[PDB]
Amino acid sequence: ELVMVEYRYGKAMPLIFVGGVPRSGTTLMRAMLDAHPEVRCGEETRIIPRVLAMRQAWSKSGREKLRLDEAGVTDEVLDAAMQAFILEVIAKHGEPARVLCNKDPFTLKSSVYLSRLFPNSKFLLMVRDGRASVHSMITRKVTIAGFDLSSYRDCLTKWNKAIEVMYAQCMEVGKEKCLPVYYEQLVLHPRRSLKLILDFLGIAWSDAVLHHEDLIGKPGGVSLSKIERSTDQVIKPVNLEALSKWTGHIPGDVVRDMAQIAPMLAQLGYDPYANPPNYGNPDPFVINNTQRVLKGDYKTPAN
Amino acid sequence: ELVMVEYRYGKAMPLIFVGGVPRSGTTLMRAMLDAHPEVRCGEETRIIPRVLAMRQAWSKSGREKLRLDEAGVTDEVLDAAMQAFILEVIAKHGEPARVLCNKDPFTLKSSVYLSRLFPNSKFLLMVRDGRASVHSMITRKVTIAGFDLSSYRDCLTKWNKAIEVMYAQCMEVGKEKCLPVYYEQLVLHPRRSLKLILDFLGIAWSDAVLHHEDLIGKPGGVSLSKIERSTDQVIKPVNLEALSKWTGHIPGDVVRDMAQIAPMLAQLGYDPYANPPNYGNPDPFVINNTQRVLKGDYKTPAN
Ligand SMILES: Nc1ncnc2c1ncn2[C@@H]1O[C@H](COP(=O)(O)O)[C@@H](OP(=O)(O)O)[C@H]1O
Ligand SMILES: Nc1ncnc2c1ncn2[C@@H]1O[C@H](COP(=O)(O)O)[C@@H](OP(=O)(O)O)[C@H]1O
Ligand SMILES: [Mn+2]
Ligand SMILES: [Mn+2]
Ligand SMILES: [Mn+2]
Ligand SMILES: [Mn+2]
Ligand SMILES: [Mn+2]
Ligand SMILES: [Mn+2]
Repeated sequence: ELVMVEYRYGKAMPLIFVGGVPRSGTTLMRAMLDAHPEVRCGEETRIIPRVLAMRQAWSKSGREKLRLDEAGVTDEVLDAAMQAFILEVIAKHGEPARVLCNKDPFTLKSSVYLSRLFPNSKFLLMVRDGRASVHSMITRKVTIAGFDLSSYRDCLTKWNKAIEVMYAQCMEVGKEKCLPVYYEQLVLHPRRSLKLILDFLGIAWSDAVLHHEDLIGKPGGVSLSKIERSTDQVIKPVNLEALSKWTGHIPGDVVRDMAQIAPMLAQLGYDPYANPPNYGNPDPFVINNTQRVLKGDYKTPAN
Repeated sequence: ELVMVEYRYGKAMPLIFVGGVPRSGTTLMRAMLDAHPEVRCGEETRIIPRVLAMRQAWSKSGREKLRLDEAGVTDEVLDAAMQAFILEVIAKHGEPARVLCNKDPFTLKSSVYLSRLFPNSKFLLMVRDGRASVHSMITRKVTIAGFDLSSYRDCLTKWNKAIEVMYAQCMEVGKEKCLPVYYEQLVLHPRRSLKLILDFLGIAWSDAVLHHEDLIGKPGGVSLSKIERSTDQVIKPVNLEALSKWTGHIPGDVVRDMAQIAPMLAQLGYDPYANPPNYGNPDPFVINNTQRVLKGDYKTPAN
């Protein structure tokens, strides 16, 4: 059980994995967890999904898997090495905390596997209206492998397949180990959302999760990468600006076919025929954050 | 310090890394070490060089290294994760032993890095006449990334660059941590060679290293992959059949330019103008092995 200064980490520890399709509020979610005094998530590691994908490709190739098994590099060996690699990155790339956490969006395509490597780990799958996520990719020019930012239809098709896989993984892991978290409900009702989430995680309530913007860059708080694309959004308090700014910007033929391009919308409970849906009524807390954000209380940082 | 059954392993343990350009006697070398009662090398892991190459490419890209540093995934973090990953594979893919060892040929392109990750590790760089190694690749159709098996000139050019890099790494690591082992001298004088090698390693002499063919497939002995391309050679005792069977098979224009294609030949002490060199006089031990091999005492295994 390797140490950090005095916190011990190991494959049996309670870990939190946060993920989902990029542009779904995954940075906001992990920032609110980072605010909790018992948790550290930190920035996207980038390398954890890369080594997962490679290791999965080794076993999917019949030829490579035979060579590896003949060499004694069995699944048992691959699994022990993946555990060791992932724990070191999670443990070392940020401050120590009692509960460690990782947010790399596409790790949730592998939640079944991760839940076997880490038997007391839990998963938060961020779910956001595919139309809002795709509009974010395209307008912010966020580069994602496989997503052609010149085509709403292609991005929505890829969004649909991505969340289809991650949602199935979530369902296979089961209600005790993976919780779908709806972005729109997180923004409309942050206190109610975090209360359910922390209860699902087995972690005591702390108000700090509702104050993540007080804790940017502070010891025990929210560490941000200046390069990550959500940084200038997450430094503000929870607000409504991004709930449905996609309405009106989707080509008419894609609106027409929305239910066929993205059947996962209705699977997940979204109204694929509304432009936009009424997602709910915001807490006064969030209404007040929103008007302050829109009127200019929060300045763009110089960096 | 993770355990195995009772042997403890960790980043400070004495490890042996064996490598060199493929087709240079690296399997024979590691088989003779596997014969020693204190050492286990085992089969090529395949994945250790793959993850090294990826991790090196992360830091060589200015853009990726900035993103990683901004995420807290520094060299210190990358290095701890590489140590953890590599130790698990080395430790788990074969039987436990007091001294662990790994043979993946191209790991010796990274011996400086490996010697920093593993401060009591040592390196055996196998050196074989580039003409014999390239002739082996081509005639046995051994697939190596970058080596065009239709061109002796291209393979010799790639051989030359490969051994140039590994030899420089060996020299930078220094005489106390890396030993060039000449294939031809290993075959001509196996006892004298292994006595020097084991002294360089700080390991007591054991006759077992001269009996590796008695120990194929046995507990505490030499484990082989049925798929690896040297398996049907290494099951025989040390012999002379492969010393210079390349003579006469190299195109005349390549013989003409040998010193310019492969200046590393003369750097390493080989005669690039002789077809072939007289590499030395064999021990009677090896002369007797050779005639038994050539007359058919050792049958091709049914598998
Ligand atoms: N404080 C905050 N309140 C509400 N949404 C926020 C937020 N900080 C970030 N988000 C939203 O999180 C989305 C990014 O999710 P991710 O981190 O998974 O890429 C961005 O949506 P938009 O690009 O549409 O504005 C951003 O607006
Ligand atoms: N018992 C043995 N005696 C001598 N050479 C041996 C040997 N077992 C294997 N080798 C040689 O080791 C070379 C392979 O090196 P590597 O394991 O690094 O790919 C092969 O050369 P050839 O293909 O020319 O016959 C093989 O002959
Ligand atoms: Mn915290
Ligand atoms: Mn506050
Ligand atoms: Mn940072
Ligand atoms: Mn042994
Ligand atoms: Mn014997
Ligand atoms: Mn085997």
